[PDB]
Amino acid sequence: GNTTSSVILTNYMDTQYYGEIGIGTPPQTFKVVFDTGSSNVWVPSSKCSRLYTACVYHKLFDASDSSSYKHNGTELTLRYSTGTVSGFLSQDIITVGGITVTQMFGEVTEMPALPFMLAEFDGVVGMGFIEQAIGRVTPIFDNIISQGVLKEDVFSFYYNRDSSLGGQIVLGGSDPQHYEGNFHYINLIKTGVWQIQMKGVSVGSSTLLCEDGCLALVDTGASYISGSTSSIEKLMEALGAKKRLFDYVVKCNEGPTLPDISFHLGGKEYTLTSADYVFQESYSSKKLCTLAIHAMDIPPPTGPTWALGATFIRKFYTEFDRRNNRIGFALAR
Ligand SMILES: O=C(C1=C(c2ccc(CCCOc3c(F)ccc(F)c3Cl)cc2)C[C@H]2CNC[C@@H]1N2)N(Cc1cccc(Cl)c1Cl)C1CC1
Ligand SMILES: *[C@@H]1O[C@H](CO)[C@@H](O)[C@H](O)[C@H]1NC(C)=O
Repeated sequence: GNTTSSVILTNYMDTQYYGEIGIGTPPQTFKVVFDTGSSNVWVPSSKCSRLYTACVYHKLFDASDSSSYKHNGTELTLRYSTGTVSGFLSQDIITVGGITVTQMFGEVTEMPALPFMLAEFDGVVGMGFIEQAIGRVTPIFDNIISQGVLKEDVFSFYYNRDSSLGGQIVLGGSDPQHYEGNFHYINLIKTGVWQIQMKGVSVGSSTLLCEDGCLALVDTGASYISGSTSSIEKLMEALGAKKRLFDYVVKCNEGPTLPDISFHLGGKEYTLTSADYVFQESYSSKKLCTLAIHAMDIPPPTGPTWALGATFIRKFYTEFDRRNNRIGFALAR
């Protein structure tokens, strides 16, 4: 086809990048994260109890207000770290940029207060494959591909630093105004997951990690770069960082002196300087500065794996190519 559709993202604090979609007739709008690490569309249901903090603070989809809704009712569940997210399947018309698609999505009726009540967005549009869809529900980008409207069966992410355009997703191509040079591509290890081979992770110009190869999930829905607890332990030792309960930290004054961390993907070292991975909220020796790298043990079959989230994407404009089952990175502007 002939279309590319872009959707403007708002950057909240360098951790949440979301844009709007519309569901139903007339459209009920929702701020959503576009998440290559997941495969389902989810918004909160109007059937969600107001005793869920995550529901009270978010917009709720109301099927009783949409003329185009088609009931399903199939229960679906995501076993999230802090508790179950669950709800039920519904079908409605969803608009993303200029694209309109009839889509099955989960209406969430219960989920943990944490981290969901902290989300500035209402929902999540999974950009991953049917292979990983809960209930094997056809994902949105599959439905869009089927419509034959896109210039190319790709979508791209631009995540800005904070903070001004917060970010941009492009459906059907990329946006040259937001990268420089050309893409370099890496083949997916397999179709079904936006996961590539990584050959190594270096601190400074020496390769401390992943020396015998490892996996890299490219996960637009993740705020941070993540590695297994054991990998991150070693990285943070190499960096001199201290473990807090939920993050790692350095004295703010040594932030700018932290080494380059390099990820070796395809034929390129993708290098983050300390400016890329330290939340430099002060330069004081009296304060602790958080690192935009965290431990996360992603269970099989996806994990164990590294995850390259917003931290990585802010630096490298990313194209996810369904036609060619590959991910392309270019230096973000
Ligand atoms: O933690 C996730 C992740 C995933 C995730 C995807 C869907 C869900 C269920 C739907 C939740 O819908 C939300 C919501 F995300 C936030 C508020 C809501 F009201 C609703 Cl209904 C939960 C987790 C999947 C997986 C790969 N990408 C990443 C991460 N791990 N997410 C939640 C999240 C990420 C970062 C900050 C915050 Cl505050 C949140 Cl809640 C989803 C935004 C991407
Ligand atoms: C809901 O849609 C799914 C297709 O993914 C189908 O399996 C199911 O039968 C439908 N549910 C009902 C009860 O209508």
